[PDB]
Amino acid sequence: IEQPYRTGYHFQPPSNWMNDPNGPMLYQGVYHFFYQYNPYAATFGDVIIWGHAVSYDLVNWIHLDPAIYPTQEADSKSCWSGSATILPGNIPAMLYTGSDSKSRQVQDLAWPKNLSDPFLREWVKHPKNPLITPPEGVKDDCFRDPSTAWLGPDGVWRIVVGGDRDNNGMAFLYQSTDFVNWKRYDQPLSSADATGTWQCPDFYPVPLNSTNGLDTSVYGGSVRHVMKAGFEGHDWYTIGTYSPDRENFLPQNGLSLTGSTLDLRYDYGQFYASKSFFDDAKNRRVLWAWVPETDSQADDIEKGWAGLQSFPRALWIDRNGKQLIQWPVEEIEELRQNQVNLQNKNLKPGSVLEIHGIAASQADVTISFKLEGLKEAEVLDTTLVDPQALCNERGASSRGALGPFGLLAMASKDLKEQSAIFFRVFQNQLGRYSVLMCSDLSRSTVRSNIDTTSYGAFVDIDPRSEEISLRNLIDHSIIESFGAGGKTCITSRIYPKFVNNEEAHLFVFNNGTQNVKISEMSAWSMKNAKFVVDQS
Ligand SMILES: *[C@@H]1O[C@H](CO)[C@@H](O[C@@H]2O[C@H](CO)[C@@H](O[C@@H]3O[C@H](CO)[C@@H](O)[C@H](O[C@@H]4O[C@H](CO)[C@@H](O)[C@H](O)[C@@H]4O)[C@@H]3O)[C@H](O)[C@H]2NC(C)=O)[C@H](O)[C@H]1NC(C)=O
Ligand SMILES: OC[C@H]1O[C@@](CO)(OC[C@@]2(O[C@H]3O[C@H](CO)[C@@H](O)[C@H](O)[C@H]3O)O[C@H](CO)[C@@H](O)[C@@H]2O)[C@@H](O)[C@@H]1O
Ligand SMILES: *[C@@H]1O[C@H](CO)[C@@H](O[C@H]2O[C@H](CO)[C@@H](O)[C@H](O)[C@H]2NC(C)=O)[C@H](O)[C@H]1NC(C)=O
Repeated sequence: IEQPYRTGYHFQPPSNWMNDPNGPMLYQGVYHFFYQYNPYAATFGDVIIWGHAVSYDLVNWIHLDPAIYPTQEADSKSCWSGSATILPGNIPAMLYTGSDSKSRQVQDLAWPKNLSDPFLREWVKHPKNPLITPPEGVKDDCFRDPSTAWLGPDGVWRIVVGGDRDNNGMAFLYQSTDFVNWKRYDQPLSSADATGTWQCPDFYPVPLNSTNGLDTSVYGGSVRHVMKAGFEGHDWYTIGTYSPDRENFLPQNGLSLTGSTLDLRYDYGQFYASKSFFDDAKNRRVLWAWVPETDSQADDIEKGWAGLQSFPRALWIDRNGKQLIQWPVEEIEELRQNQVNLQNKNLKPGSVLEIHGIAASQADVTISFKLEGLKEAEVLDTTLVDPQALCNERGASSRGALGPFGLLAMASKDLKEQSAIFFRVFQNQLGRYSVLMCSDLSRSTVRSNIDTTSYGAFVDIDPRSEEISLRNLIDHSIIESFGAGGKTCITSRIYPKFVNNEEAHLFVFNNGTQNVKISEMSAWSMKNAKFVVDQS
């Protein structure tokens, strides 16, 4: 079993290092994907260029040669993350952070040189680069990742650039009318104290009471804005109201981002540098995210590659407008082969049921539980509790009233190694229920020097009138868990040892003391994605 950790349907370069997804966009019918890439190793390098790939369905990709790589003094040292904006006149403009001769972080411009090439292979840079340089009180290593631009109703472009002032992270706002001459706006679009540099900021609108996407330049009352930023190792976000005129963003929760258990995240596991883009062809917003390796660097060099991209997911605001919902883009269903189905099956306490006839290491699993005896739910007020802490304290082996009940993905025939994605149900002294979702990567592998931290998050649903549901995209070294239709997502990287010889298995289990009935569960074996390489 050669290369037992490569994904079968997730995006990743033929080899080497890949990180931050770059300038995602849908242009002239072709889905363009770009990514931070090191052409020389399975490790970050001094020379990072923009990898390129195209697709007609976000599932099968054609690898192309790099698009943006050092060719100016404005980016002589490296080409880092950025975003693609399609200006009126239908011309994709790429704004990105370059590392110039004097190792400063500057904002550069670039656009397709051959606009009649469906794959937009060759890219040309503006002579005036860098179009923006670190403002007054900003360090030269704390100003990067320009976002996709949005055109104000006053016909003026706007973009946010990550950074910070006195370690206080922020989204610096800039304006322009020609997309070349940018003027910095006195205050940032959003801030947070002592969070360190803000990375890959993303700012976009979301239609209320709708599951569709909106182009970046939509404003209204039936629209809310999302200020996303990456800091302290995760991607945080906050839904609020944006006034392009007054030029201020007011978070709904009335709270500035913290990076505390009070703020929201897209995913709660391995998920970084996330960036969305609008798919006008299907009127939806697609979210791309880098999923870092969790094994050793030695391991990376060994297997010859590092970095994966979460499967593209659709994004929209929840019906209650308090949080965002994500779901794998529908095209993924095209990879489904045969199906195994379970219905009205009861998981008695201490059980472990094996799903048969599935490509256990490359599958799409959906399960929905019907709870029995909520009354017996353990009493725990989760007001200030940290779910990741809790999932790490109580793994799959920690039996409870209701829970742990869920799945055992990428597991050994003998369960020596297993990744448990499960739920727990609690109740406070007031009889109110809380649902916890876990990814117990603790026993995921017996190998050493592998990060086996477990991830966790509470799921916002009333188990007293909703079946707790879970969907897992299992693809060798990555498992993406979607709890309750997209309200709680957890991406995990697992490197079990058995994969090197024996095959993987899939189990449903209940290690609680209460019964849980599988109202229904459906699993499909996922066929490989097509990745043709057109380079040289
Ligand atoms: C869209 O993008 C570009 C236009 O803006 C264009 O890219 C160029 O394509 C040409 C042809 O493929 C490249 O020319 C090369 O020239 C070297 C010179 O040594 C050769 O390796 C080879 O040309 C050969 O050499 C002789 C003279 O050309 C001749 O004896 C041979 O028969 C042969 O022509 C290459 O073709 C050029 O470097 C490219 N520049 C870049 C990097 O942009 C795209 O083709 C164009 N594609 C479309 C229409 O979408
Ligand atoms: O690839 C560039 C892209 O990645 C981001 C994070 O999403 O950070 C870039 C950054 O850190 C990287 O490089 C260091 C080694 O210099 C490595 O340890 C780290 O894990 C990497 O993420 O690179 C510059 C320095 O060159 C730092 O300011 C930054 O932390 C993102 O900001 C950027 O667009
Ligand atoms: C279900 O819960 C039991 C209770 O502990 C688990 O039992 C295991 O506990 C340890 C694993 O963390 C090991 O000592 C053994 O695997 C086993 N030992 C005990 C206490 O009986 C059990 O593994 C759990 N089921 C699974 C595999 O998730």
